[PDB]
Amino acid sequence: TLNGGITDMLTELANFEKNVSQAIHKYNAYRKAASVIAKYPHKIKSGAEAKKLPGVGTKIAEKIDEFLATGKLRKLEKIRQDDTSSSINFLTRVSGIGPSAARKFVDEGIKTLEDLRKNEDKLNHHQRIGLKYFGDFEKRIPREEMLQMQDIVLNEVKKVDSEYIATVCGSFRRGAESSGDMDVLLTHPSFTSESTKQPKLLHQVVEQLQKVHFITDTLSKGETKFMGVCQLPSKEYPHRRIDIRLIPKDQYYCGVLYFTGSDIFNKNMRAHALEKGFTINEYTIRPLGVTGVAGEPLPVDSEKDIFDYIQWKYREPKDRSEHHH
DNA sequence: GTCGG
DNA sequence: GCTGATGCGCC
DNA sequence: CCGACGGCGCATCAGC
Ligand SMILES: *CC[C@H](OP(*)(=O)O)[C@H](O)COP(=O)(O)O
Ligand SMILES: [Mn+2]
Ligand SMILES: [Mn+2]
Ligand SMILES: [Mn+2]
Ligand SMILES: [Mn+2]
Ligand SMILES: [Mn+2]
Ligand SMILES: [Mn+2]
Ligand SMILES: [Mn+2]
Ligand SMILES: [Mn+2]
Ligand SMILES: [Mn+2]
Ligand SMILES: [Mn+2]
Ligand SMILES: [Mn+2]
Repeated sequence: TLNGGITDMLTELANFEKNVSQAIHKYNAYRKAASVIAKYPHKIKSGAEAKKLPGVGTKIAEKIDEFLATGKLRKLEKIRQDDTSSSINFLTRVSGIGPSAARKFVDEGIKTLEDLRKNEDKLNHHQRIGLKYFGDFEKRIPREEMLQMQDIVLNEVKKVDSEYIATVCGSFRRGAESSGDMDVLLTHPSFTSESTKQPKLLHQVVEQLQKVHFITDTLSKGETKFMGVCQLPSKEYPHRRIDIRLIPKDQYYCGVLYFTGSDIFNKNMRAHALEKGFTINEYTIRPLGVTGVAGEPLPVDSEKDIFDYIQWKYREPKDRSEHHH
């Protein structure tokens, strides 16, 4: 792991800023720094060298220098000693508990998994499912299991209506040998950007997946997005997070670009669009006017067309992952 | 925390 | 009810 | 207090 110490240091600062400081822009600055340094194909020797990379300024340069000399960072040492900061950071790793709820719980004397399990009545439904499956959701999914999960979802969606098309996106579509969860992009002809012909399009698929006891629990559910829990039939497999996103059929290419990721790739791509005078979301690419307001959607017949508009060399899903050297 | 302006 | 903001999450 | 930083779904509350 080339520059592993520096990238792990910056990831740890990132998590502190998001979870304790609630500084989401400092979080994203530390992650940018970590991603660019992790992609750099040379061992960094000084802070002055790293400063040449985009997202590495004076401050990050000065703690690369410190880390390289001492193999540690006083700031991070002091943060780890802070049992309050440690407990907040930990509680946010539970789904439904974010920086705000985590701080409220720690200030009311909930510092550990045991304390959390005793105070189950303080938790809403989401937080309760997040706690119940905390251990399971920490495990990654082997690709062999993702293929099992893909077979079940495709088959049940087909049985509801053959006109449905389900695409497993996220790290799976980027060709990862393990994934954190299963992300399913769903389309149907009856749902487009300008018309809803059929109601309950996402609900019908979730109900079928619940009927065959694949989906076991619901975190959140609306008209276009489902967030819940699934499990493979035993031959017990761990419980897995599943996201299902229903996208307008005429906006599939913008939808699949978003849901394929990575999260850092999307952020960088959408940031470059703004430089070139475009705004990208999961539905459309729109030009920004003189005002800075979004005009009419531009025509998209492929993922590559979106790249072409912002003058980016097309990257295959495999090349949209984060990498190390 | 970086960086454009 | 709608709009806006906060807090949770997705890539 | 230079101020933007990717963009948005779902859940809930505040103000109208
Ligand atoms: C990394 C050091 C900090 O950079 P940022 O603009 O989050 C500060 O320069 C020092 O942190 P403080 O000593 O806690 O103010
Ligand atoms: Mn490796
Ligand atoms: Mn590289
Ligand atoms: Mn620089
Ligand atoms: Mn959490
Ligand atoms: Mn207490
Ligand atoms: Mn209680
Ligand atoms: Mn995923
Ligand atoms: Mn997911
Ligand atoms: Mn650029
Ligand atoms: Mn993710
Ligand atoms: Mn500022």
